[PDB]
Amino acid sequence: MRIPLVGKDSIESKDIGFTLIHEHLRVFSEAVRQQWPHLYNEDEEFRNAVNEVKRAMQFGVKTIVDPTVMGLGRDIRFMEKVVKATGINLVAGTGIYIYIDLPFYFLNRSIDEIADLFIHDIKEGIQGTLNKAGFVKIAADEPGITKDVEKVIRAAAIANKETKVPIITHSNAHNNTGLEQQRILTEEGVDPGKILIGHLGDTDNIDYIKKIADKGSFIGLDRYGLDLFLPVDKRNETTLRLIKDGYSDKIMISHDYCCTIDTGTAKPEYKPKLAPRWSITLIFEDTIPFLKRNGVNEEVIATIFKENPKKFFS
Amino acid sequence: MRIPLVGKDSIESKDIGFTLIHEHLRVFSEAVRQQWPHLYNEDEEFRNAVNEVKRAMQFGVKTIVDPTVMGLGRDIRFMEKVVKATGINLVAGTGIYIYIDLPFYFLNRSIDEIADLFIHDIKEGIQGTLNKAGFVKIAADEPGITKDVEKVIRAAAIANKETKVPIITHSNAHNNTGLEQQRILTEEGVDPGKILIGHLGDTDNIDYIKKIADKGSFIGLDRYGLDLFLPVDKRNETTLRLIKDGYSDKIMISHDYCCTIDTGTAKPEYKPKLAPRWSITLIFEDTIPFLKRNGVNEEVIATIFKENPKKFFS
Ligand SMILES: [Co+2]
Ligand SMILES: [Co+2]
Ligand SMILES: [Fe+2]
Ligand SMILES: [Fe+2]
Repeated sequence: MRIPLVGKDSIESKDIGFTLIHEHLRVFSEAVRQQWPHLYNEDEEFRNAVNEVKRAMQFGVKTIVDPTVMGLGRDIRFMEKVVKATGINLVAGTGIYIYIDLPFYFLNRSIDEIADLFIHDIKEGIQGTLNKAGFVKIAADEPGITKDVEKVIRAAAIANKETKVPIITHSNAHNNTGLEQQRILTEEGVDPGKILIGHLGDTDNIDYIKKIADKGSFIGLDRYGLDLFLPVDKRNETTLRLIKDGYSDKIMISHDYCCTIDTGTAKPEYKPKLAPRWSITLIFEDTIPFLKRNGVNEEVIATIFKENPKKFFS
Repeated sequence: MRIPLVGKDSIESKDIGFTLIHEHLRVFSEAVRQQWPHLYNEDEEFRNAVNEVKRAMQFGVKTIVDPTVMGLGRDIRFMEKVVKATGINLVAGTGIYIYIDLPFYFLNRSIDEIADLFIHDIKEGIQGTLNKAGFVKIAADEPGITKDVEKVIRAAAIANKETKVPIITHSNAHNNTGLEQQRILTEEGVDPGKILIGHLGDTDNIDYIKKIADKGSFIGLDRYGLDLFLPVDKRNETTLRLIKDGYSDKIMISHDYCCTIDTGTAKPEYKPKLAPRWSITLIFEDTIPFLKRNGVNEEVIATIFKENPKKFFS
């Protein structure tokens, strides 16, 4: 068809339905898990992922896009297990998630070689399977657009131009990285509308957010529940304001929820302080009803959660 | 019952025999291999490692110490297959190899949590097996002693003090990282004689090398064949000079040869320029004959390749 799914036949973008554009079934550091497997519990990770996905589906979520890629512990077989246990439509991606430097493997390797990896996942399959990547994921954060970060961005541009899969980004809302990602990508020939600039919901600086959307890309209001970056109420007020200003055409909403994540920052003790209501269904419980009670009609909701993901992937 | 061996009963340090203190059966980026297995060929890797190890054994090598750890693709089960096929004494280690930052797992984790990983590997076993780590490996390079690099150094100190295993380091011979490693370690109570400061052979700066050796630590003239760092002839001249000045009892010699390595810098085309004679037996073809033809008697050879590793591991 058009959009590849984990453990399923590919579907036309018109079949994507209600979508969570940015959620993680499981995140871990590849090298740590490989070296110290005693730190991880696959049974628990699987239960958590399945339980979260099931609840998401009980609210009418049809499709989840999971931008777990190199550096976040992408595991296609785990994803496949989750799909088999839930029946969710799952879009897996390819890409590289780094903030500073690429792994030593890439020393003296070209941007083209990097893009070749993305294209391989897109055209042939991920990690030895026939499950194909439906988008490319790239990142930048506090360190900004380092040289390796830039190489990855340009490789993503090459992959998009070859295969037409969209590009999802991770960015830091406070240091211009999102705008810079969009700039490099569009200069490399990437259609602005094939890019989702991520984590813009971490700021209430609406002029910045509008600037990215106005240049043609989707804007990721995609960390609902992560109060340590920005509280739910402030995200809500920002979201509502953008909608009132007519930006529904570019808005994408999600939680960036990790059903399991191995970082020290996570960990139960900090959750009450850092992300008390963080989960894969918070927007159904809080955000969406908030918007409706403030005059946002169902047609806008559908644009955000059905139409935008549809355009993104077509 | 003193030095743990992969796939073998432990041996008394005095039985270690002729030792290559720093060689790699295989090196790769964990994240890259997990994400793009199509880039690797385990058959080739296995055959290369076996062929190299048994040629080293024909030259009388009894023990190989392999400091492949997290970040370099440590794989205890691959190491076991190689031991089974060769009968070599192989010492595996634990540790973390980074130049800048730790994997995201370590965000908000203490130096003690890191040290616990090392101790686990030393006391319990590596990657779910009963093969135990016989030393700790740490690293620093161009970027210098970063905050995360220093945490790993301090974690290694804790591991050594708890378990008594020695510490092998990776350094950049031109920026003082080696001296710093020694400083921090010793300041944390590590016996300087339980430290090997690596890659000092990369420079002909005899004074720097001597200062480290004078402070009580072993010095790694350990990249023989890697011309891109320093040609064989200049290495030999430094080595001979050092021995001439009475540093035999601090010198350790190796190739840091990677029977297979995935980095772009490696790779066929660049070999004839970067490392034409690089292999696990270059010192038997070149270095050792050069030393012996220049006044180095068999006692000094035995000291570097048998006594020093013995002391290091006891
Ligand atoms: Co992100
Ligand atoms: Co090294
Ligand atoms: Fe994410
Ligand atoms: Fe090495």
